[PDB]
Amino acid sequence: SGFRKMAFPSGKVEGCMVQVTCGTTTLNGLWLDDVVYCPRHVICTDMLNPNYEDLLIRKSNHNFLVQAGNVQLRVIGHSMQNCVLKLKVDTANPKTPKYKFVRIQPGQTFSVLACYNGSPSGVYQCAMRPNFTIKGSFLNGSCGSVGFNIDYDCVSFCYMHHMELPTGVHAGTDLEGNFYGPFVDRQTAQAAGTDTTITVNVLAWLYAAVINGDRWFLNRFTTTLNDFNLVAMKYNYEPLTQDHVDILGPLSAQTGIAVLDMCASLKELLQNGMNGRTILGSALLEDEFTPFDVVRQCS
Amino acid sequence: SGFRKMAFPSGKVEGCMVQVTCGTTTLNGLWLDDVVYCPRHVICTDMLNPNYEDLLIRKSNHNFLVQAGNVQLRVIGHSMQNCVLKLKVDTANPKTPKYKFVRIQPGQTFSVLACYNGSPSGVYQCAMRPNFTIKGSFLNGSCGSVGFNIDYDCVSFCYMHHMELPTGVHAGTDLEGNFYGPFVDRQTAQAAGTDTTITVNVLAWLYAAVINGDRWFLNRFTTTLNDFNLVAMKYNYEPLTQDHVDILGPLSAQTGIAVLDMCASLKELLQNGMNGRTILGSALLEDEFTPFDVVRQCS
Ligand SMILES: *[C@@](O)(C(=O)NCc1nccs1)[C@@H](Cc1ccccc1)NC(=O)c1ccccc1
Ligand SMILES: *[C@@](O)(C(=O)NCc1nccs1)[C@@H](Cc1ccccc1)NC(=O)c1ccccc1
Repeated sequence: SGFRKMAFPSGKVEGCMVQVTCGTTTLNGLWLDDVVYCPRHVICTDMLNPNYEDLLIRKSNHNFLVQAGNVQLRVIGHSMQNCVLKLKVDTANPKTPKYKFVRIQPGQTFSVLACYNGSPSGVYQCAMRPNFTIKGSFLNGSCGSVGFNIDYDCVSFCYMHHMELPTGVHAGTDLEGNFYGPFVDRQTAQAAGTDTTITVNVLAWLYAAVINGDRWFLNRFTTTLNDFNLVAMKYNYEPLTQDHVDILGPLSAQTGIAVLDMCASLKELLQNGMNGRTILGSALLEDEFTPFDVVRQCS
Repeated sequence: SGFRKMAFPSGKVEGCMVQVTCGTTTLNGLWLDDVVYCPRHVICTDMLNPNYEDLLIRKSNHNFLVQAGNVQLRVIGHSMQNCVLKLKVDTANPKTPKYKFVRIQPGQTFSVLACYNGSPSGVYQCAMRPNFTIKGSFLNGSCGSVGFNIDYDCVSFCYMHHMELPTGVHAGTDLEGNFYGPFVDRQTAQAAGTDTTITVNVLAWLYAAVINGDRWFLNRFTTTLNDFNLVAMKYNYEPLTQDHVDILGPLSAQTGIAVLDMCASLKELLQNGMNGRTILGSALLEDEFTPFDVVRQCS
């Protein structure tokens, strides 16, 4: 019993993290087979509007210093793909897990291994927000840290941390180097849009709470998809789709509570609040558990 | 920026987790040097009131099956220490980290690596509650999972999971096999006492929030230690000591807010609530960050 915000075991990623230095910029890199992936602004000193192409021109393989713990790696190639650099090294990482690079959708969750100078500091669970930011915990030197999911022995890398916005939220790329959302790797006038709540996730957490003993919010009412979406638009919740209803099926089946009945419970929680009660230890509705996360944790 | 509930990187522990089977009971074990540590109720089928001594009598080394991934380990010795078994195996774990066994105090936090059948499933941060339980997330088969802290390369094991109480909270031992609190490894009429809030931790989280931009709760008032403790007793918060004031010094120094001024802010939050605002993304006061956790994360 219990429901907690849980990350995947981080070991398979820890073995991949290295330190990359270029001139005087040190950040974190990700070493998989014979390539080290890092943010491209490792070649920068500038940040107002860098011509990354022209900055990479003054650089050769020997200008990139890659250190894996204490093992110094020999760089034999370098290229820019979008906003990442790929440093070919002469040795395969013996520690490379089975892995895939994946571009996730807003609403999906992942674990983050925060790193500084190539060394892991902590692990936590995050979500890609609807506005394509993540609410992380990152400090200077954290760029190059990565987000991932682990299915069986396979690591699905989905995020590389690049930057912190003036709002205190975080922006970054997939492992192909394309940013999530509209952000650019410059210090410019960029700011997060409207962050909306992830309705399908809230419902799944409501299901997690029933499985674990919290049921005061269960009402004697039901609703319709269109009726609920009117309420969600008012409260800046994302619209709920029949695809979302279908994904919640297994949770509906386990608990015997129909998705539309849970929607009417959420409806009442949105118009009435919690009246000083808590659900799974929180006085706010939680939207960073996917339906898959509830099933995995509760089974 | 950002403040999140963060666990230590779990890799050093993942390499220590094994599967222990005795008869038909399988649970998790912890393999360090040439000893595997597991809960002693691996030798049980009973649970009402087991005579553990007499159950261990019918067992020999070959009755304990230890599997580390797919490597089968050969047991050459066994003993009972308090509520754990120590299985001597013929090979040292090549993956053994530098480690220490530590009995932590209520109020202290640690990371938990939840395991099933010797395989890690997730990592999360927990605290030893004042009533010597932990509010974990554990399912059948999770016994033998461990809690730990990591300072530099040294793993400080502090918890082994044994049991879930009828209340849905969790109880377990240090790695010497002594339970935290009064619990016994039996299915009997045992229940958690009064859980109180960890005042020194709440204050440290209040400091974390100021560091990160949340300051609406900062008041134009101060208070005294005795005055505050009257308020804390009413709201079932632990008494605050001069030792606690001293531990918060570095956070006081960074932010320039005196501990007793923060106490007056907490005072007002306790008598008035949050009036529908949030602090660091929560509408409840958080007590599972130690002062050390705030500094480590915010630096
Ligand atoms: C990285 O870009 C980085 O850490 N990005 C993510 C952040 N999260 C919170 C704050 S920053 C590094 C690259 C770098 C630059 C210069 C020296 C060493 C590393 N950027 C910074 O660390 C940085 C951030 C803000 C102002 C100056 C420097
Ligand atoms: C462990 O004692 C165990 O998992 N303890 C911690 C728990 N947290 C939440 C639920 S239980 C195992 C040992 C065992 C016994 C029998 C077969 C395999 C393993 N106990 C249970 O898994 C168990 C719990 C509750 C009822 C029956 C069995």
